[PDB]
Amino acid sequence: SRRTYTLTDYLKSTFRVKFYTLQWISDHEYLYKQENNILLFNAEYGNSSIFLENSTFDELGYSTNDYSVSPDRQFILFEYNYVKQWRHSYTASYDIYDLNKRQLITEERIPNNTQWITWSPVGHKLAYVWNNDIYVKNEPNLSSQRITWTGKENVIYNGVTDWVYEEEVFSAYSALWWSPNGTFLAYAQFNDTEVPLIEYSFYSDESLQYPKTVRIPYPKAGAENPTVKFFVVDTRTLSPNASVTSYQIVPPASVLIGDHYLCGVTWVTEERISLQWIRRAQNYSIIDICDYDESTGRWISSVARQHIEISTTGWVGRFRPAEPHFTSDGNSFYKIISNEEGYKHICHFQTDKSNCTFITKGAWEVIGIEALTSDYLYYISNEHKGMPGGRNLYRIQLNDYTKVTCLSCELNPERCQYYSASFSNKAKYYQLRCFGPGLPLYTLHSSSSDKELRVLEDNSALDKMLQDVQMPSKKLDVINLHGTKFWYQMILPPHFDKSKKYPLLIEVYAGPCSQKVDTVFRLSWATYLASTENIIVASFDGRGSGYQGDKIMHAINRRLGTFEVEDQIEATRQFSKMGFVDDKRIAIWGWSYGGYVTSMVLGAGSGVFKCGIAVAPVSKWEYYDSVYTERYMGLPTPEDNLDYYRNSTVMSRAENFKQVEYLLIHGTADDNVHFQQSAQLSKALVDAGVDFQTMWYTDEDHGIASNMAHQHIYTHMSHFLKQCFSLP
Amino acid sequence: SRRTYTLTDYLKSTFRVKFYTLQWISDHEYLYKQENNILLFNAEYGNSSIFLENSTFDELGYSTNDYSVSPDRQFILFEYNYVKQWRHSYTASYDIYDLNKRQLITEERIPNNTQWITWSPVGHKLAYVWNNDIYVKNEPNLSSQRITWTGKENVIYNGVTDWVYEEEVFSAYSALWWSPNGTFLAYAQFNDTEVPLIEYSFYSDESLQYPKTVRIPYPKAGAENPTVKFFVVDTRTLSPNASVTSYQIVPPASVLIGDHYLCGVTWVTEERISLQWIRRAQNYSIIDICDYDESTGRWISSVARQHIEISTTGWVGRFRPAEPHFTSDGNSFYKIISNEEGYKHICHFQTDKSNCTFITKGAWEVIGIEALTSDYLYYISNEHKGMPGGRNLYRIQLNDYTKVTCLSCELNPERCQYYSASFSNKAKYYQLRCFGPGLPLYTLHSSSSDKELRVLEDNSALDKMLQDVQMPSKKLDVINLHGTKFWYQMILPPHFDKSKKYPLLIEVYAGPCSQKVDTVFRLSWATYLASTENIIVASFDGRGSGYQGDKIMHAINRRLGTFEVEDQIEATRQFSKMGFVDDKRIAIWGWSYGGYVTSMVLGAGSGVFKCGIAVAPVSKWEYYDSVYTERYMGLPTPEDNLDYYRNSTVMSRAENFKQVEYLLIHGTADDNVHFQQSAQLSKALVDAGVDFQTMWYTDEDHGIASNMAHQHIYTHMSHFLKQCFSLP
Ligand SMILES: *[C@@H]1O[C@H](CO)[C@@H](O[C@@H]2O[C@H](CO)[C@@H](O[C@@H]3O[C@H](CO)[C@@H](O)[C@H](O)[C@@H]3O)[C@H](O)[C@H]2NC(C)=O)[C@H](O)[C@H]1NC(C)=O
Ligand SMILES: *[C@@H]1O[C@H](CO)[C@@H](O[C@@H]2O[C@H](CO)[C@@H](O)[C@H](O)[C@H]2NC(C)=O)[C@H](O)[C@H]1NC(C)=O
Ligand SMILES: *[C@@H]1O[C@H](CO)[C@@H](O[C@@H]2O[C@H](CO)[C@@H](O)[C@H](O)[C@H]2NC(C)=O)[C@H](O)[C@H]1NC(C)=O
Ligand SMILES: *[C@@H]1O[C@H](CO)[C@@H](O[C@@H]2O[C@H](CO)[C@@H](O)[C@H](O)[C@H]2NC(C)=O)[C@H](O)[C@H]1NC(C)=O
Ligand SMILES: *[B]([O])([O])[C]1[C][C][C]N1C(=O)[C]1[C][C][C][N]1
Ligand SMILES: *[B]([O])([O])[C]1[C][C][C]N1C(=O)[C]1[C][C][C][N]1
Ligand SMILES: *[C@@H]1O[C@H](CO)[C@@H](O)[C@H](O)[C@H]1NC(C)=O
Ligand SMILES: *[C@@H]1O[C@H](CO)[C@@H](O)[C@H](O)[C@H]1NC(C)=O
Ligand SMILES: *[C@@H]1O[C@H](CO)[C@@H](O)[C@H](O)[C@H]1NC(C)=O
Ligand SMILES: *[C@@H]1O[C@H](CO)[C@@H](O)[C@H](O)[C@H]1NC(C)=O
Ligand SMILES: *[C@@H]1O[C@H](CO)[C@@H](O)[C@H](O)[C@H]1NC(C)=O
Ligand SMILES: *[C@@H]1O[C@H](CO)[C@@H](O)[C@H](O)[C@H]1NC(C)=O
Ligand SMILES: *[C@@H]1O[C@H](CO)[C@@H](O)[C@H](O)[C@H]1NC(C)=O
Ligand SMILES: *[C@@H]1O[C@H](CO)[C@@H](O)[C@H](O)[C@H]1NC(C)=O
Repeated sequence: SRRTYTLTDYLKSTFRVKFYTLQWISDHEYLYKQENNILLFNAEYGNSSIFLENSTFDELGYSTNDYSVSPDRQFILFEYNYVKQWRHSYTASYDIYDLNKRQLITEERIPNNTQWITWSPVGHKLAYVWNNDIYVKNEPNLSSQRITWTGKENVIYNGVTDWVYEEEVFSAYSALWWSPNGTFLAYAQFNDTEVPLIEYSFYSDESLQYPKTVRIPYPKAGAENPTVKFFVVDTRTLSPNASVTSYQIVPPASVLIGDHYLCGVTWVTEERISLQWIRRAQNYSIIDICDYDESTGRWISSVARQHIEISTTGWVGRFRPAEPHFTSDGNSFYKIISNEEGYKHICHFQTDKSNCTFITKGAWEVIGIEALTSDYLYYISNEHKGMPGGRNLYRIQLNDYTKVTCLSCELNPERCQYYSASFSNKAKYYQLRCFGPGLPLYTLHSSSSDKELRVLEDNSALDKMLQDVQMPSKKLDVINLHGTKFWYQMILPPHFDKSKKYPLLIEVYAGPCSQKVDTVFRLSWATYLASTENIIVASFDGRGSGYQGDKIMHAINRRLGTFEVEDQIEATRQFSKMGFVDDKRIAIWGWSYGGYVTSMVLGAGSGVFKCGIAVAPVSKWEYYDSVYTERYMGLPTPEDNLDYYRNSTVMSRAENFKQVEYLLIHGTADDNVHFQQSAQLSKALVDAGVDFQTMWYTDEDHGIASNMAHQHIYTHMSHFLKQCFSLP
Repeated sequence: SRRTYTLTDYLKSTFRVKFYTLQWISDHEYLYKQENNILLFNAEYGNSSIFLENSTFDELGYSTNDYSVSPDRQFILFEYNYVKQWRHSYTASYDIYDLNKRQLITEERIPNNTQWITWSPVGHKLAYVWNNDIYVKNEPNLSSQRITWTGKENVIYNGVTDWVYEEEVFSAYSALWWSPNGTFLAYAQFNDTEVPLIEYSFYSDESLQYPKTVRIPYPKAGAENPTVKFFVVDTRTLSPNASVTSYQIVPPASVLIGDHYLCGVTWVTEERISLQWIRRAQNYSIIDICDYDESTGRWISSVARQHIEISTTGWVGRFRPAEPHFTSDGNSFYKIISNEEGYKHICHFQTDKSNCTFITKGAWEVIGIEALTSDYLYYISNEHKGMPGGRNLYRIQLNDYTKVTCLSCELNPERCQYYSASFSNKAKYYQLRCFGPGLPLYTLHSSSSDKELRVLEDNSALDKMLQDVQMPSKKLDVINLHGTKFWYQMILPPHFDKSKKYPLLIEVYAGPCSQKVDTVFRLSWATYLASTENIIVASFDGRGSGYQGDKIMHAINRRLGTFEVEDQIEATRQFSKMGFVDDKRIAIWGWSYGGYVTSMVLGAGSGVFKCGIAVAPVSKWEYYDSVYTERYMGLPTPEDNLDYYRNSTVMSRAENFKQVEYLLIHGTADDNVHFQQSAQLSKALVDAGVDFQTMWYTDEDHGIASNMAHQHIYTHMSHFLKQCFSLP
């Protein structure tokens, strides 16, 4: 026990944190890949059975990265040849295996380079996208029926999102929604025709004699956006000799006026579908409940069935309006919206009415709704011990909003304060995933009596390994800024000697609705800095952050680069007042927004920080995509918010950099925050005669996650830091 | 005390170095720009007379960047809105100014964005290229007649060269040649249709929302090269309602068998032109002398007026074959070719015979021919004192080659060992230009009396300021390697105490036919490193370098990255063994070819150098343009020399980089040595797990010459170099 958590321990993950992944296929049974073989687990008893032996897994092409079984358990889908694209997107090859015949389907296979594929809700239909067009396979071995013909690379998307909807509006590649019983298949169609193209070089493998130019339809603040169309297809008439039967649903008049987005799709019943649209502005979204008319095939909507959500201080929801949770009969629904006091809370809605009733209230927020039986409502919130960085499972009794109980609060009060859950089909069971403050813990529960049932994964192996290495200690706490109570966290080195003055590192994100202060357990770069380098690392959630109410979160509305930056400075000061902090050796580092924030801090000329590192940071908001940017800044026009766009650019503070040591990093293949941003920033600094450091990473993207790149960037930021702090 | 040459001194050019630029315009007169007036000096006596008062430039309203007066002296050409392109190309706006009526022509003006323009050799005709098409204009007040219609950006070039031709064949953008009396206008056409495109990003100004992508047809090793065609236009029939009368001259069959290049054009008489072509391989060139047949308009070529030049030991010429110099009647010409001992001397050719007579011989070389009257032939060679790093003007007698005078050797033996000259028309007078080792001295001479009419400029001023400053000393000497003596130079700090031990910095280029060791006076970065940082900065010309015969020059033929790199390490070793050298602190740096060698050396794992810096280096020969690369390496095919193409890349030595401190720099808008080269090297290094330093420069090209960039890079390099040498 005379060794520490080294840099290599971090980069090689020599300390394995185990998890437990399962899939609910019934209301009490779940699948679990063990020793390379799926097993069916019976939640009620704990007894399992082989659902698919390993061996049967014959490295088809490469490796079986993912599998999905049809709902009737007659077939299982195998995914191989996975080729990542953006953040959620990717292509792959797919095999379908017959669990009856126990053979592999060989006639009529799924196309190579498939973009998205999915079993229908019931039975074993399949819907999939390929070359931006949709295809429906009722039966596996049979042929597939093409549903669209407009698909075109980089221009028209049927069933899958383009770059901006994938990154900022759905957070997923898919834009396909089967009806509850497989009758209808809904999809979105995207048109990127007038969206400008972002282009950059991809050098590829050393042997390529000429670099390639990657081209992506990418709308930057204020530029032409992709347009959208929604379609509902009746798969009943899908026939090789038949036209396709589909109805196009348009947005209510209030959104249809100017530019807009489609932010959500939720089937209520085989004949009732809920669409949620939001305006480009984003301080006005609306739910439109549409019902099928059996006599015309049309899908009708109406005023009685529309619900408008707006914001006067900013944008709707956290990163999009929260999703509606309908009751089985679909006549009412539950959904999180801001308070009269700005706290996110569950309101109960009537499908054909306009008034709603909150069933939760308090100086805390509801993170999300987890399940909804005819009796209870299961959700997750940060109310416990009033700390916003905590997560717990609650169950509220629908006939008495007073009868609210906490299922995770007391299970392991010290080790578990941050949870997420996975409910079984009817909410008879759930798995409780504890991500911290102690080692992660996975357990299974019965909804009937709320009994421990059993433990799925306690990371007892990890714990064993750690008590033979000097780990850092992390403490959460509050500090006061301009009246408001704010949270912070410090990763303190081992053998904490208060008489000693320790160099301090601020690890910062600080983007709207962000939260860098929580109880999640993490084995990170800071672990190594605290443990081995004896550097205290801290984080602060100030104005603009989230899960604390709109007042705090909407604070930076239309003025990014201001309060959240200042607040980091103001808080580091207090941190420097303390005695174990060597106020003459403090740095600040951050990625993406945090790389932006960090850069603004250094150019602030507060003389508080000695140095900082910015990795793939936003430098000028007119360079970032438009869905995100415009949500917090409006349009860059002098008739709107041009002035605050122009003065929140890191380049505007170039001269102050003459006062600190700056390390600038970016991947030449960043498709998210373009390399342009840092190229433009370093050019402004050269032009201001400022000296600094840079580190470009050839062909790496926003995550600089290739193995060698990952190792190298961290190894590099550590040398820069030990030099900024003159450490051995 | 006393002042030392500071970094700022080097960066802001605080110490100016005057010169004397003149434009001969007759056998005894020349133009000079002084105080912004254009004086017309008379060589014979020295008396001058205003030609255009600086009163005119003030009235034009635009910043005159250059001018050109018509040979008949009736008009003057004003250049403005100069926009640099590649190394020699640029576009610009032009105004013609009628001297006589001291008015400015405004009718039938010259197009903005003109790409090249030139007065006829006699009279006041003009020819210029606009949008890759050629235009002739007989009168400044008249309309111009179009000559070509095929002109097309990035595809067809008429009158000017495409990218590779500019950079590697003509070291010029022009591709047109008037005849002596201006009867003909000969031009070359370039077809880049199949030449691949190098593409990269140009971020430009901070306000440009989307980066643009630059595209240039650039042939890389072995790719498809542009094709060429030559035409001679009989400008006598140019009328608005008449066709262009033109004949096309094709190369001799021995060159047409495969890919070739046109590498030279020389008018001999109004009815005789000399074309010089060379096979794509470049160890076979031929000169075709064509005479105009007055009865048909064709230009006839004959086997008797042809002359072949080959190289069995490598390529021909230095960077191309030497141009021929014809007698006034074209019955013979003189030219520089290699003698039997591998030494470049002047051979005298009879236009219609095949054997030639050398008129100079010895273990030194002729640099180039400067002039030729029926009696004498003036030239420059490094014969004097037997040092290839010096140059002198010599005169040899055509009816007796034993009679050769050195017109410059003895004018200032200690101040002047590096000359060049500019002769008046008919070689009657000539300006001599001394570049070192002393301060630059421009004098004027009579070719007959061999008397120095007067000093045009002696930098008497600079010499003053340079006494109140601690300038370093520059020593030149020799050392032996594998049996041959190779020159080297050192810039010793002031108060250089042979006793003490100083850090050594090797400064390298070491490209084929290169010369780093000479006697030219240079106020530089090294002058700062030696003067203020007391660092010795040495250079060495080993195998591969030139001006010392083909054996030394062709030693690296087809094996770039071998002998030259190996010799920069042997020399350093001998240097380390001189006692005033502190082997615990030796470094190496170079730009371009020198960044390559610098990288190859660092990667040799010879443990001699502590650290090194590479600026815009070639890293893999298959990435560099085809003309240059191939000339010394042949084709990258396994049949040809592909095996040496691979073991000579810099990424193949990546492991050895873990033993040294490295700094890789490249300008992202580099169109010569593409940024791809360092992106690939950096990637190979990230992949090897090698730690190193990187610095990109946004939108800077191969020179990284913009005002602020220039400063930033030398500042940045010094800081890095100083920590490596542990200097405070
Ligand atoms: C327009 O042309 C006239 C030429 O007649 C220019 O006048 C000359 O201006 C220069 C500029 O300094 C004077 O030279 C100076 O000489 C002294 C020597 O004592 C030296 O100390 C200075 O450093 C500088 O070199 C020169 O005497 C003067 N000559 C005349 C005839 O007045 C005038 O400057 C031009 N105007 C513009 C806008 O360039
Ligand atoms: C994608 O959107 C573009 C609009 O930018 C559509 O193109 C226009 O289509 C109309 C109707 O055919 C034409 O009259 C216009 O000339 C088109 N303008 C442009 C910019 O091309 C295009 O039809 C849409 N594609 C799909 C499949 O909806
Ligand atoms: C952009 O300009 C605005 C307008 O002045 C800045 O806002 C002011 O910031 C100072 C901070 O010293 C405050 O005292 C004022 O109350 C602010 N006024 C307004 C209009 O809110 C803003 O800070 C600038 N943004 C950046 C990135 O510096
Ligand atoms: C590339 O490979 C060639 C072939 O082996 C190298 O040439 C030999 O190099 C060794 C050691 O440097 C010498 O002792 C031999 O005499 C050389 N013989 C040959 C075949 O030329 C060459 O040095 C290598 N160069 C590079 C760039 O790696
Ligand atoms: B970074 O913070 O991840 C980057 C720049 C700021 C916004 N951003 C994004 O990637 C956003 C936030 C999450 C969806 N896109
Ligand atoms: B650099 O050394 O100037 C670069 C890489 C090697 C070739 N090169 C050039 O710029 C060439 C050499 C001469 C014509 N351009
Ligand atoms: C398959 O499962 C058995 C136990 O059920 C196990 O012993 C065997 O090693 C597994 N094969 C592999 C390596 O996946
Ligand atoms: C567990 O055993 C019960 C009978 O005791 C059976 O009904 C159930 O299907 C089993 N579950 C599995 C898949 O092991
Ligand atoms: C559909 O049309 C195709 C045309 O080739 C035909 O082969 C098929 O029999 C038709 N299906 C029916 C039975 O309607
Ligand atoms: C929504 O934003 C627009 C401009 O961004 C503004 O004109 C409008 O008043 C806003 N509406 C609300 C609810 O504040
Ligand atoms: C220079 O002097 C010569 C001879 O005296 C004379 O012919 C000529 O006109 C003069 N030129 C100038 C500069 O005016
Ligand atoms: C250029 O070359 C292409 C063939 O590569 C040819 O088709 C084209 O006509 C040429 N253009 C001219 C003007 O000769
Ligand atoms: C040239 O042709 C034009 C009409 O095309 C005519 O008006 C003009 O007179 C002609 N000029 C000459 C050169 O005779
Ligand atoms: C010129 O080079 C080629 C290969 O590139 C070679 O075969 C040929 O012999 C060379 N010329 C001579 C005369 O050496």
